Amino acid sequence: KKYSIGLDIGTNSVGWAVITDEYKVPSKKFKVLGNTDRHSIKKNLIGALLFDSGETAERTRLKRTARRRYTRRKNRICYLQEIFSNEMAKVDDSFFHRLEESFLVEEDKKHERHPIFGNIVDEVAYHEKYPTIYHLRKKLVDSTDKADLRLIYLALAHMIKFRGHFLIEGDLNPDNSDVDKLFIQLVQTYNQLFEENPINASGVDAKAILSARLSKSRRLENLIAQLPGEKKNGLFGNLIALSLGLTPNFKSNFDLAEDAKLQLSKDTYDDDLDNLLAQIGDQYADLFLAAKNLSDAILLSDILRVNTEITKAPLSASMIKRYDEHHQDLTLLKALVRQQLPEKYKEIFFDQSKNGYAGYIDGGASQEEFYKFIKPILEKMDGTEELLVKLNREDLLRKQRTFDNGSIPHQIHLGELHAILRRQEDFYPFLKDNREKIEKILTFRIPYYVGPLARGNSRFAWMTRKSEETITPWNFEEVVDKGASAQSFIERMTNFDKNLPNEKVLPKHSLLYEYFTVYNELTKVKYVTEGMRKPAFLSGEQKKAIVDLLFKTNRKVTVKQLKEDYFKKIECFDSVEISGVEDRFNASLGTYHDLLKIIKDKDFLDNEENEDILEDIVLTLTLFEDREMIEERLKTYAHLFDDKVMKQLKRRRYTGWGRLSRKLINGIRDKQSGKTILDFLKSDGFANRNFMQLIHDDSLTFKEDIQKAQVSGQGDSLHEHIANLAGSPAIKKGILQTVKVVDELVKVMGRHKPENIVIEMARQITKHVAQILDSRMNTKYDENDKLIREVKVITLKSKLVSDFRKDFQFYKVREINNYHHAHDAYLNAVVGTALIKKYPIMNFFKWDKGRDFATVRKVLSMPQVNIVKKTEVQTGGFSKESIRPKRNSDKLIARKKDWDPKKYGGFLWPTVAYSVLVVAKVEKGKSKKLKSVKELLGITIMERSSFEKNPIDFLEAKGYKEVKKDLIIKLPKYSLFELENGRKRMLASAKQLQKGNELALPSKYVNFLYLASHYEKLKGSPEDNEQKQLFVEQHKHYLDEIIEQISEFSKRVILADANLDKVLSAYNKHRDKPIREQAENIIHLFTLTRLGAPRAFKYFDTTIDPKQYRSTKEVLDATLIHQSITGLYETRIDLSQ
DNA sequence: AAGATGAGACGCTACAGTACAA
RNA sequence: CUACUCUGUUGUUUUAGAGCUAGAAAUAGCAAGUUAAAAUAAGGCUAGUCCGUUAUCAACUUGAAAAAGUGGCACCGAGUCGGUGCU
DNA sequence: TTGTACTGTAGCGTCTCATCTT
Repeated sequence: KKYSIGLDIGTNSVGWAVITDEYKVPSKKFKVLGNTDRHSIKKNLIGALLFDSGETAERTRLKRTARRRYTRRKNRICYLQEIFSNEMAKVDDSFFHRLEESFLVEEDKKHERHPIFGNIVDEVAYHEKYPTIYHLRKKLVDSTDKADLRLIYLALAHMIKFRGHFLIEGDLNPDNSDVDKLFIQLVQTYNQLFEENPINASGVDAKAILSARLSKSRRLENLIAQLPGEKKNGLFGNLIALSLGLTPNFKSNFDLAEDAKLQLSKDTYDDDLDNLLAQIGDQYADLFLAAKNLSDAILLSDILRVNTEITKAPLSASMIKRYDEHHQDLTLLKALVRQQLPEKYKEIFFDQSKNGYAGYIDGGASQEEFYKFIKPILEKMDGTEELLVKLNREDLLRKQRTFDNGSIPHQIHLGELHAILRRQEDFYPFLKDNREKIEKILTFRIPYYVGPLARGNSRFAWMTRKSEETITPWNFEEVVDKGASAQSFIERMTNFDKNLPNEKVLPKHSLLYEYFTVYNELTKVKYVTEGMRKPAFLSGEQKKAIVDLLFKTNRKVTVKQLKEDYFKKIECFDSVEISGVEDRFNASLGTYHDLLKIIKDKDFLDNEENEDILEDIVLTLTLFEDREMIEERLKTYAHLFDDKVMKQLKRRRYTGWGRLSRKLINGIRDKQSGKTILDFLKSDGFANRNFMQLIHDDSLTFKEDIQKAQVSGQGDSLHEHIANLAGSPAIKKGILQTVKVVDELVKVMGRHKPENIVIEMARQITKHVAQILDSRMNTKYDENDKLIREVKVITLKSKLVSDFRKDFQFYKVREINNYHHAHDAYLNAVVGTALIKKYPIMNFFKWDKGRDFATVRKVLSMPQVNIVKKTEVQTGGFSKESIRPKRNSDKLIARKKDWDPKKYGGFLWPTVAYSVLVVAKVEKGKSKKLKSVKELLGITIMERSSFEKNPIDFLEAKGYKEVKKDLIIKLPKYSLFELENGRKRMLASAKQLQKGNELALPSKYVNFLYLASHYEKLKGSPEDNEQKQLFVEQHKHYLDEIIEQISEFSKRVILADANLDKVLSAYNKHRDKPIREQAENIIHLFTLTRLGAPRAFKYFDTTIDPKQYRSTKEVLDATLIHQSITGLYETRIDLSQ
């Protein structure tokens, strides 16, 4: 007999169903492996796999880069100690040794407890002389006297370890670091983008306004007041507030559907900016970048407040002044609270839990929380005018290591490091010998294009070596082949075109790409001028003319400029209405105007044989963000132009990639027409042809050749094909599990294949699913070259299946039980066969109209549907990530080997990888005798490697003895057990279970509950609504029988009898409620019965506190069930042994 | 009438903590 | 529409920064507080300025591993699958 | 000594909704 398969693909589930030609589902007798007596069972061939959503690589990449950063910083410290080592050993033998073991408690610290000097007296003198590191730093910059080599090392190591940012490249100069120059660049960019309505911001004194020691909103209002034409809630006002560090809302400027709630200080700023630019386009990206640069300058001015130039170290002197302010205001607050409000003195300065100063220094209170707490207190006192104004300025009692330090460039630390290396240069000869070496330790940065410095073992690295020497910051210029590593970087980072997988995607700012966008916008353009009767798209001569006069002249072409500067100017048209476009084009020749601004030679850009050159420079500036490699790749065009245009062109950067490849836009050519895509866009293209049209064209040769290219190369083996596919990894998990359930269903059906497999995806991706099945499913060949397609593969829309449900009263209810995925799988199987047998269009359902509707109603009414919860070994972090203080608890996990956690504190809440059933012996508590024992042991992700190497030694280290090795069973999460009377429990961890059963509530109750749920919103005809509503009111005895279904089901498999007493009482108190209201409270009620974790739910008077099943002992003698991915094949292990 | 801030509660759900029971 | 490369700032934990006056302590009065080190998944061997939280994983048999195999069909019922005939 | 019911605690941070200011 022949059979067909239907599927329901989801982000958390795969529905699957087997159908006969007669539209019945088969039910078959299955063999059981394992030691139980129940050798054979009956199952229906319909069910659904359930699993957790697939996680992204994002978190893993963050932790990976953090690990790399930590390793590299520790290596920098190692390099500095290696330089200092010999002379340090001449000065102090155990200095670095005392430094590395500073963490350990004194009882197992081998050296003296005092890190720097080793004696208490010199430590007291040091801490009194320099209460902060910045006092030492300013001394070491501004003193010519000889200093101790230890303090030299502390200053240099503090600079190198915390070295500041590299966003400014080259030397620190006012063109890229002062507030006035980047304010001028911001307003020049703003006037360049908004050519109409510019701002005459050149009259403003930006340094006096933005660098003023004034409250930040009041500073914003000061800058707005100097600019009469624009306001605070204008766009420019919002970028100024954003650059100051407020949280403006660009929704007011771009009329977006959602808040553009940007703020630079938040860690997730960048993502919010990409979501904003995904809406408003990429024209504005560099504008927000300029605002970010201005913010870096502003906040740097708020740190480096010592502009008096008497010192050589501005940062050190600024932090010393900040400490002095903190000390003075600390004394003044102590005095003022002591004399005016004595009742709160101990609350502020001693109670470190309660958000005061003691909470702000000794506790966990942030600066924002401290200002939240202390500001109302300051308003209640005398003399606090000086202090509250500093709080308004955010300048009161400031710490030195704060969030604002992220704007400090590495050139500032480099300058202070250079000052100390110069001041003590003659006193210590090895600083004179190793000045450039230490400076290179600070200044060296691994480029983007080099990647990790692996020796071939890493998955992520690509660089190529000129020598097998170990890489250091000093030999990097000669060990890594920078050219070859750069070439490998280009090879790896180039995305392939989804439409043409052999070809690389063009850069986003490619000139060819910009022409494609402009001509695509303009073939869609159509217009009526006053001299003609009916609209037409612009001709190719017209298209060329508008591009030449307008798009090659202005960065933002708009319909007004069309009408005045082309149609009246050239075509002599009195008036034109251009129906086919927006008021202003989003597409632009932006990069052309950029390069025209840089190199100032329009004829060089119009000269067509230069096109390879400009595409190469645009590709270079898009790929690389390191100035040296940009110089290297631009060497080949130093002869085309030279001096200022080169020096300025080297500074330009671009971001992102286009949608399409060169071979697609202006490569492939129609055999009939002799035109490319770009030719059809640029010419008339018959009457009209958009890019999308050109692609989805039946006449054009493109549609067949692009498919013939798309099936090639991308048709890899299964897993690597899934990795290449487009989508978030949850749907990738779904598709791969889909392929596996198809493989096991064709495994189970006598190795006979189906004839139809039907897909629904809850999109382009579904065609690749069909291709995956097409290439997996057919491998035979006949004599000639043609392929054979022996199974039909069909795609169904969800909307039509939903209409099938609602028309014939096959109403889905998604939350009574998990059978629905299998039920839509059966439904699109039915329609997928029906469609292809009717038409080798839904109206012929309104096929045997008597028998087949009864058959599908019977199939939906069936209570045995194969739910399979995918058992998964858990992966992720070892525990919750916070580090907790010392305690007398055995539960804490140590952070290193030697660090006994009761001394040092550690992590908590570890995550179990899988549980293991162990049969062994254990010492009886009141004796030493070995009692035989059987139990579940939890294996956390940390211990997984040690157990999975050698189980026996791990179990004996856990304390077990005489372990029966063959009896140990790997039990992942959601391992399934069957308890008494058909009760089922799933293993969530070694200490907790979850309920497994589902209430297969009969279809009459499902239809009743659906119609009662939507009782006022059925949306049918009034006859249809009346007929539906009269069903509920004549079966209203159901809202007792539904309660006495859940009562019986709970009394059988949900042992929470105290809760059942509560709700049945709560039901009886509230039986009087209206029909829909009680019906949705029963919809809420099935949470007690539902598969998964026990979870709270709401009823009329009370929320029912769920009974957690917090003990796993009752499964240790049950029938453990191993289930195949379809759940059809099983292995049942009776643990009563 | 629109944006900022402030925080009740939605509670994911498994695993400390404690008292408690044989 | 995934994926990847670089870097910075915080936060957390333990120690160092001698607390001082009373009192047998318990506990009160007074002062003091801004920083530094080290760690930031335990760790691993290929000893790399690398890797370690993504994807993948029912069981059994054979294999170090990638991986191959392992489970009769109708009929009739449907409280999570059961019953009957053939084999 | 030894297996139980109850809080609240994380990685929190939205889902929710109310008032003050412009």
